[PDB]
Amino acid sequence: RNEAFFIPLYELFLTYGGIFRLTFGPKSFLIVSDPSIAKHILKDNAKAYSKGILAEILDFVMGKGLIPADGEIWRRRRRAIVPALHQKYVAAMISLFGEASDRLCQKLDAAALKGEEVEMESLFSRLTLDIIGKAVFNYDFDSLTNDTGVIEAVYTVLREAEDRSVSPIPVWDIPIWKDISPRQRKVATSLKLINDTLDDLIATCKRMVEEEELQFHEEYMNERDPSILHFLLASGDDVSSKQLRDDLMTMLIAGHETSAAVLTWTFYLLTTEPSVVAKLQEEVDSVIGDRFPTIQDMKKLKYTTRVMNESLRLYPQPPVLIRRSIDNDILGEYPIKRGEDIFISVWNLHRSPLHWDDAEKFNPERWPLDGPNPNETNQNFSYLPFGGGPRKCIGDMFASFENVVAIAMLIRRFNFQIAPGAPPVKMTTGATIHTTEGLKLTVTKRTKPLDIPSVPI
Amino acid sequence: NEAFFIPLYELFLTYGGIFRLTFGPKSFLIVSDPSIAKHILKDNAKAYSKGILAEILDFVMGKGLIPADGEIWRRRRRAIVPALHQKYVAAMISLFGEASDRLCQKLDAAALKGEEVEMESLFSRLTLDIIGKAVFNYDFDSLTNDTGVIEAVYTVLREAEDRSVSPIPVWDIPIWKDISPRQRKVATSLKLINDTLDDLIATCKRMVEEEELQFHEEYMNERDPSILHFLLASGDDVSSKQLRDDLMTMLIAGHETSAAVLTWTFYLLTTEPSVVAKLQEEVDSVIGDRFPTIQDMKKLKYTTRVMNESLRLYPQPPVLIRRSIDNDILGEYPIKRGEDIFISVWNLHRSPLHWDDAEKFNPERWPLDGPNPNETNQNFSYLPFGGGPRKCIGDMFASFENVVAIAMLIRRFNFQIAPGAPPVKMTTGATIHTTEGLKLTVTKRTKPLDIPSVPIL
Ligand code: HEM
Ligand code: HEM
Repeated sequence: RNEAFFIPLYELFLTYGGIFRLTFGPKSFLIVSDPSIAKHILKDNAKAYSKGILAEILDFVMGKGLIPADGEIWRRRRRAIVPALHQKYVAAMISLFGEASDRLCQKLDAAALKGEEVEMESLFSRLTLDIIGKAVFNYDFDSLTNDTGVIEAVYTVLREAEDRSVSPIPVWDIPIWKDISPRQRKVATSLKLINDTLDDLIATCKRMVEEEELQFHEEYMNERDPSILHFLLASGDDVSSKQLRDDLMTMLIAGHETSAAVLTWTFYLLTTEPSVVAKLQEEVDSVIGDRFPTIQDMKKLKYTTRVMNESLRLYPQPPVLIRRSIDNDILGEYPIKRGEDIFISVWNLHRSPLHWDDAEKFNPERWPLDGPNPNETNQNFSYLPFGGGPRKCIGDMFASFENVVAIAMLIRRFNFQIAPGAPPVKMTTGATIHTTEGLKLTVTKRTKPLDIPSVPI
Repeated sequence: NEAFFIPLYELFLTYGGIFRLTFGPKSFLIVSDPSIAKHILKDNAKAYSKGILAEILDFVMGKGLIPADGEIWRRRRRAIVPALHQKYVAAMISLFGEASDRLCQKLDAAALKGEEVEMESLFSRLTLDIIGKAVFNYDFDSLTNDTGVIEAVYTVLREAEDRSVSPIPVWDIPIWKDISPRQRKVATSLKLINDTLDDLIATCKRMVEEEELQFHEEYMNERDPSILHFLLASGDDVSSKQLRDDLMTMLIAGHETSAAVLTWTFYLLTTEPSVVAKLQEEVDSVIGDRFPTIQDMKKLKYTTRVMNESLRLYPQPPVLIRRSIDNDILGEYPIKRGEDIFISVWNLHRSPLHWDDAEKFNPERWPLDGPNPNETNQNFSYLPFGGGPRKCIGDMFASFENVVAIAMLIRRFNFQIAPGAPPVKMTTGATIHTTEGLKLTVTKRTKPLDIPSVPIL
C-alpha cells in the first residue's frame, strides 16, 4: 500500500549495506544501518549533528517558526529536567501506572461481559495519555472515558505532526503549499487550548510551592503533587512561562504515543506466540497475582521485562532517527561534509541478520532471563530502544516500568486473541509505529489459578 | 507531466461546465460555464476571495499566513488604476518600440551567425525590461545583461511557479522538510529587489518635491513617466512597505504574462503560414520600419487579432482561482462558504459549444473591422484579461505592448521551428511556459522596397 517507508529501507539495506545514499532529484538522504556508524553519530561524535529536518518540521508545527533555536537552550533545559525523574519519583509513579491500568481493566471487564471486541491501540493511547499528563504536570485527562477539548487538541497536534513526518520515499499526493495556511491555523488553535490549560497548571503549582516548607534537593518530591512540573518549580531555576510550557509539551508528546505503541505491538506480538503468553501468565500469577505491582516487583517481573525488551526490538519507537551533519565527519571510511540529511534505521539495526539470530522471531529469551537487561551499551548499538548518546530518552526507566506494569496487570486479568474478521495488522509510521486499521481483539476474563470452582444455575 | 488543465479539459467534455473533483477528504469545483464564471467573477464577486492562490502567494512574498484586509488592496487598486491613463499608455508605446528594437538587434546578430534562438527566454527579458521601466523607472537591461537583481526576480518567479496549485496529484516527497530553506532563499532575493525599490522611491520622492507640477487625472512628469512617479505625485498617504508591495505586484503581473503571450503567439505563427503572410502584409503597409505610435495602434488590426487569438488559445493564466466566502448558487447548485474553485479559462476559451473550430488558430474568427473581442462582447467565453472587480488593470498597456512587439519582429524577420528543436509542450503556473523552450530559426526578412542585394564572391 502506502507502505511504512522503513520496509523499503530494509530491503535496500540487505542489498547495499549499513550505509548508502538515496537519491531523488537534486536531493539525497544517507541511510545508516551500521551499529558502529550509528554509535559514531549518536554518541562518539554527537556534537557534529543536529536533528535537522525533524527539528525544523516539528518547530513549524509547534508555532516556533522557521528559525532553528539555539541548541544550548535545550541542553540547559534537559539538564534541569533529568533530575526530576529520580529513583523516588519513578517509584511513586508505579502507583499511578497501576491505578490507570486498572481503569483500562474496568473498561475491558465491561467489554468482556458484553462479549464485545476491543480496538486495543486506541485504548492504549488513552491509557498512556492519562498517565503522562498526571506524571508530568499533575493533570487528569481522563481520556479513557472522555473526549474533551484539550484531549482533542492534543490529538489534533498529534495527527498533524504525524502527517508531516518525513519520508524519503515519494508518494502520490497534491503538494501541501495550498494547505500550509489552514493547517497552521487549526493547529495553532489546538496549541493555545493546551497552553491555556498548562498556564492554569503552572499558576496553581507556583502557589503550592510558595506555601511549601520543603527544601529543594536531588530527591525532592512533594507527595501531594509529585509531578515533574512541581519539581521544576521547586528548583528555583529562572525560566519563562513560554519555555516551561514548551518543556511540558515536549514530555507530553515524548511520553504519550511511544508507550501506547509499545503496548499495542507487544499485545500484537503476544497473539503470535501462545507459549510466550503461557510463560508470561505463569510469572504474573506467581509474582503479583491481582496486586497492583510495586517498585519491589519490578526486579521480579523478569519475563515481563524481556517481553517488553523484545517488543521494542521488533517495533522501535521511532523506527528511524533523523540527524543532520553540522560539521565534517567520517562515517566508517566515507568522508562527509556539513549538510547531509541522515536516517538511522533503528528498524534495520534491530532486525539485522548480521547481528541477531532469528531476527524476525518473537523470542523474549534471546537475552538470558537472569542476565543484565539489554541496552545500547550491552548490545553495541545494535539495540536502541531508548536511543543513545546525549540526545537519548530521559524517560527510559519511567517508560520501562509503565509498560511492565500495564502488560503484567492486563495479562493477569484477560485472554487476548485476534478478533474473527479483524482487519489485517499493517503499519503506518511517524514519531511512532501505528497500525493501519487498529488492533481488534477478543477479550475474555481469564480463569486464574486458585479460582474457586464455579457453578452456574 | 502534463499541464493539469489538459486533464481538466477532458473531464469537462464528459462532466460539463461545473463538477466536483475529489481527492481524499478535499475537493475542488471546476467551473467551465461562461454564465457561472460571470456569476462568480462579476455579478456576485463579493461572495468570493482569491482563496488558495492568495494564501500561497502571500507566504512566498513574506506576508505570512494571516490574510490581510481585502479593503487594503481595493483602496490601492483605486489609486493605481488612474496612473494608467491615455497619455501614459501613449508614452509607453515609445518604450515598447525601443525595447522591441533592442531585441531586434540581438536577432539581427543571431541571423548573421546563422544561430538558432530560444524565443521564450528572449521574450521574458524583453517584457521584464519593459515593465521595470514603465512601472518604477528602472532599467533592468536583461536583454543584454545578467545582474543580481535580475536573478533575484527570476528566483522569486521560479519559486512561486513551483508552488502553484494543481488539483491533480504528482509523484513526490512532501516538501515540509524544505519550507525553511525555501522561505529563506526567497527572502534573500526579495530583500535585494526591495532595496532597489527603496532607492527608486527615494529618487522619485526628491524629484516630486522639486518639481512644479499640479497633480491631476492626466498628470505625467515627462522626465519620469512611470507609475511610481504618478503614485508619489498623488499625495496618497501610503507606507513605503505598501508601495513596495504594489510595485512588486505589477512587476509580477506585467512580466511573464506578456512574455508568454509573445511566446505562444510566435509558436502559433509557425503553425499557419497564411496568417504570417497576412501579418507581414499589414505590417509592411502600416508601419514599415517605423516604430509604431499611438495612431498606428488602431491601424494594426490584424496584428491585434493575432494577439486576441493567441490569448484565446493560451490564456495567462489558464485557470482563475477563487474561494466562496458566503453562500451562493452556481447555476442550480447550492454552495456553502469554503468551496475552492478553479475557473478553467482554457475550457472557456476552447469550448466547442461556444467556438467554431476551437483548436484552430484563426485570427479572423472575430471580423477584422468589428469591435475588439472582450469579456462583455463574448459573454464571458473569452477572458484574456479576466472580468469583474478583480480583472486586469494592465489590459490596454499589455495589448499595445504585444502588438508593438509582434509587428516589429514580423516586419524584420522570418521565424521557423528549428531543425531538431525540442517538442513544444506546456507546464503551468501563473503563466503557461514551454517545457524546453521555443527554438527557432531566425533570418533577416526581404522586405518590399528593399534595394536589390548582391553578396560578394
Ligand atoms: C516506550 C516509551 C518510550 C520510548 C520507546 C522512547 C524512545 C525515545 C528515543 C529513541 C529517543 C531519542 C530520539 C532521537 O535520538 O532522535 C527519545 C527521546 C526523548 N524522550 Fe523518550 N521514549 C519513551 C518514553 C518517554 C517518556 C515517558 C518520556 C518523559 C517522561 C520521554 C522523554 C523524552 C525526551 C524529553 C526526549 C528528547 C531527548 C533529547 O532530545 O535530548 N520519553 N525517546
Ligand atoms: C498579456 C498580458 C497580461 C495578461 C494576459 C493579464 C491577465 C490578467 C488576468 C486574467 C487578471 C485577473 C486574474 C484573476 O482575476 O484572478 C489580471 C490581474 C491583474 N493584472 Fe494583468 N495581465 C497582463 C498584464 C498586466 C500588466 C502589464 C499589468 C500592469 C502594468 C497588470 C496588472 C494587473 C494587476 C495589478 C492585477 C490584479 C487585479 C486585482 O487583483 O484586482 N497585468 N491580469
